[PDB]
Amino acid sequence: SSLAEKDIQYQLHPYTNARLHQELGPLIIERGQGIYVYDDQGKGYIEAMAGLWSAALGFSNQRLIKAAEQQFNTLPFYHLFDHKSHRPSIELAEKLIEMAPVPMSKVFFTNSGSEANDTVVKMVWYLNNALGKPAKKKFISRVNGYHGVTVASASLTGLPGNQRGFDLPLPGFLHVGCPHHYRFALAGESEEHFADRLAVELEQKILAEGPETIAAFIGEPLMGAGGVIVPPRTYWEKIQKVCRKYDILVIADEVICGFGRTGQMFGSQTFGIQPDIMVLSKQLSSSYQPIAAILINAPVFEGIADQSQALGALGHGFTGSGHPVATAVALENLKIIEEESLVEHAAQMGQLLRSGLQHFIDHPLVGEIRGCGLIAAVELVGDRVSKAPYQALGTLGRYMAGRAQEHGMITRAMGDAVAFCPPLIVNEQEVGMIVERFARALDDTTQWVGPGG
Amino acid sequence: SSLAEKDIQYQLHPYTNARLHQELGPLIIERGQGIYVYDDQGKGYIEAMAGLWSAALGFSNQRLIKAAEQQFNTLPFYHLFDHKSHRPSIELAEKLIEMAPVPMSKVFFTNSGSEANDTVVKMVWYLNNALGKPAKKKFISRVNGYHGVTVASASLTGLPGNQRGFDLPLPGFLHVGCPHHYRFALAGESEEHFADRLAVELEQKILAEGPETIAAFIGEPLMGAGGVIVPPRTYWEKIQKVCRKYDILVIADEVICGFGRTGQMFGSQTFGIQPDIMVLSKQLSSSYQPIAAILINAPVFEGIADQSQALGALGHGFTGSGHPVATAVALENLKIIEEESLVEHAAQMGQLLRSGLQHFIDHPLVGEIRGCGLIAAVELVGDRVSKAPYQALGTLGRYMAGRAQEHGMITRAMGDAVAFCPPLIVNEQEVGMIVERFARALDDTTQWVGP
Ligand SMILES: *Cc1c(COP(=O)(O)O)cnc(C)c1O
Ligand SMILES: *Cc1c(COP(=O)(O)O)cnc(C)c1O
Repeated sequence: SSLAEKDIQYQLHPYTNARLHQELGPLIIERGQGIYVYDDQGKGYIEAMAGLWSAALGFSNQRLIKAAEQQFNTLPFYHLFDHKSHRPSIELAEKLIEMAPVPMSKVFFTNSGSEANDTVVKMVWYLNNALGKPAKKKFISRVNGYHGVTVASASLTGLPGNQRGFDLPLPGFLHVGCPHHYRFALAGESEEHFADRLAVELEQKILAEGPETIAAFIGEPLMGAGGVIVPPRTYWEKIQKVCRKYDILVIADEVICGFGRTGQMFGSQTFGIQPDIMVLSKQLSSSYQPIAAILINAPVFEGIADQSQALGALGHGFTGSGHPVATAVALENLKIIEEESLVEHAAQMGQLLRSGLQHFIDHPLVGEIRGCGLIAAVELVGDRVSKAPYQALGTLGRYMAGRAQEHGMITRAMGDAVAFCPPLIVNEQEVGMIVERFARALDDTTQWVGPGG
Repeated sequence: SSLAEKDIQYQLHPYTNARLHQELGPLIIERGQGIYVYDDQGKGYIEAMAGLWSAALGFSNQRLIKAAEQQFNTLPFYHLFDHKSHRPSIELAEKLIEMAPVPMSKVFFTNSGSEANDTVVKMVWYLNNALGKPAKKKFISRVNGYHGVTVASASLTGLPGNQRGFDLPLPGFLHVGCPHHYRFALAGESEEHFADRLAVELEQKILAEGPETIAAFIGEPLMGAGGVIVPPRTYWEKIQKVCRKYDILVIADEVICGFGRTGQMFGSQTFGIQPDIMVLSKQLSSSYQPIAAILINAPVFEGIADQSQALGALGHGFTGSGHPVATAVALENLKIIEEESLVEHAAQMGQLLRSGLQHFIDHPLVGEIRGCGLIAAVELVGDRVSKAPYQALGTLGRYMAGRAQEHGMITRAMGDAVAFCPPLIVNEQEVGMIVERFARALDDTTQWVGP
């Protein structure tokens, strides 16, 4: 049996057509260094997605590898249950709280973003029970938001591909509009007026459901998996005013935006969000270890703490919560981002990326170029006036991602948008190569379509 | 300022009274080796729980540490999304399928047991939708079952401490009886007759709810966190007959029983279970890495595969699913358990543990001694005839666990029971020291409850 045949025989792949997988088999990645990964045929690819929006320090950071080794040789596993603790969880929790963009009280650790959002749902239910508000339990999120894949976090998620066939969302998980001007604004509507309508939609939803029943609003500062969607100017200001009016918690899902992706340390800084709760993962450890973190502010902690006393202990925890190797690696990761000034470097590299893409702004298949900091997307269309796809929605995106791979670059299609989320350590020449490989994929796609006109 | 002050300032602890934590602060564990961990004062403890039922190879296995290093220096992160793959996920998946106690088709990887059970819930809903059985969605689990802490997996969990204040269980998550003879059998009732009644209870629950609405039955072969509860003889045989009668999937939650804990490689082998789906974690990697695995049989895979084609792709996955470092470490872990014959060693050490504990069978505070393989529990009671607690359920267990810690042993209280789940590598004299530290804690507890 080849390694590819064993993969087909034995693995059910996430986010894969399992039948198509049996026909095509895997693309096997063997090794990585810097921004590059290599398949088992020796072909090199720029990982323009940093794997899953996540590998901040690239694929061969020796400081993270040595930090793991040092913690393995000290204490390779322990837990935080029943007052037990360990230095790496303590020092990471200190660093996260002290770097938070708003006053935060406590950190709770999980393995995944999905577990973290699932945990926030439980914590908000627990909190509102503690405060004697037992009706105050519904969550509001957005169409095309991504918050993970547990039964509860896939209910916060607003992407239909995460819900169809899974009987989701659960009751009590509500969705308001995707704040994407290009796709959902009225013809000739300003960003500010689009923001007004989205804030009216949220308030009308709160009033229709009964304000006393709405616990929390959750949003990525800018939406990652849903299309690299930058919210319209004044959106977050106007949404937060509605939330504060009805005593609704604001949860910033920073799993992608966290640690320098958007031009500042946090998306909450870039977009002027004052969240009660923040969720962090992915770049937290450059994904070298599975870890996520929840930051809760004083009011959330105090109500949870009170009830944990009344009921004996907080009845919640994962075996891996605060895992000493995962926390040790994340701690070293955050030190490197600070010591190497990678927030500012990412901002400078993002200006080069966006300038490079904008040479194609009048291309007949380029509908929108969006992003900020070191996250971007190009949304392709078959027709710029109607914004209609070429053939089925997703055709151009899939074709572009296929061509990008052939030209030695891994991007991700989100319908007809192709994403860019390179490692923060990407250098100026490397940004040049990412845009060159985009241009080659676009040329191939243009020849395949034949736009004429 | 001190590390303890920083912990109090910055960390919300799982499974902790947060207010008592602000007063007492943490017990900081600095380092581990073999079956031992050490606090920041240099005091050594036998980790009689292997951390969280999990550290099979103990706290200083150099082969796991080198396996991590080697994978880190090759490919420290990649994913399995959109047909991407990597060698350690492939070779671990191969090994898990080829070692499975019943024919299995595919492995799906997660970080946690909770994520894995949450994923099984979604897979069963997805499957029954694919098969055109949209009503076939309810799960049956058991009182005192532990299946993790997500909104959905805490609904499978049957421990009130996991549900009170969290508005759980969700609708469609049903519970039948805890198969604990000592607590739930009628006067003079045999194990076999207790099993008969539990099988009737399950069938009656299925008929009351409508069989066409029941998707799955999930059980730990023996219940870990809920009390180290060994099911009565013939339970699993009779429960499976009921499940097969109504076309209900049998899910074996092997997160604690997996990889030699119960005297054989799997709890499904020890208890004669033929599951459709198995869930594995904890000893999978000796918890050196967060990883869990779901094994699905051919019919579950075929229905999910068909739906994943109809819907374009399987719309499910964690960033960490099959993480190359976590999979490389788990693969090496399973090789060590096989190469070092730790299943047979654990069985031999478990006989010593259980015989050592059995000397306390006539102690006036010992209500029951239970276990199987290298997992055991001693349940304390304030009165052996009535089986009543002292003051309130949990009072004895809390005090016992605290005294065990003072005598250099970390155990875990499950109400008034203290658990034993030592690393598989524990030696004979180390089992003797576990029983001695238990005995010292029991003496302390006896004097504390007093005359
Ligand atoms: C990736 C992601 C998650 C889920 O994290 P996992 O570790 O994959 O479960 C949640 N929210 C956002 C915004 C994400 O991008
Ligand atoms: C520990 C455990 C789980 C949950 O695993 P986590 O990794 O802690 O989420 C599930 N089932 C059983 C039987 C367990 O013992």
